Amino acid sequence: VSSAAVQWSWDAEFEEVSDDSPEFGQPEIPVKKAQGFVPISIEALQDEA
Amino acid sequence: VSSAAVQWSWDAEFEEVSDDSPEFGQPEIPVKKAQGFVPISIEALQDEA
Repeated sequence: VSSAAVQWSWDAEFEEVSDDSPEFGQPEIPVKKAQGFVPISIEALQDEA
Repeated sequence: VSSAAVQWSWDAEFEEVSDDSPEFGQPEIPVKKAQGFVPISIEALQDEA
């Protein structure tokens, strides 16, 4: 959730106020994945060191 | 022995990975020979100090 402040004002006596309702925003963060593969022969596993 | 790292990827769902087996190299250093020679005469070997 993201928002801001309320905007005041220097007013006089007997004067209406200004509508100061703030606004919002929703930041969104999708999640992604990465990959990596290594195939190897049976002979290599039991021969190489 | 030398080689390089393995490549990764950002993949979507249900996507086959690609084989990423690194390649390898064999650095080799041969050994060489240097020589020198100087002849002297018998009279020279007897006279000079």
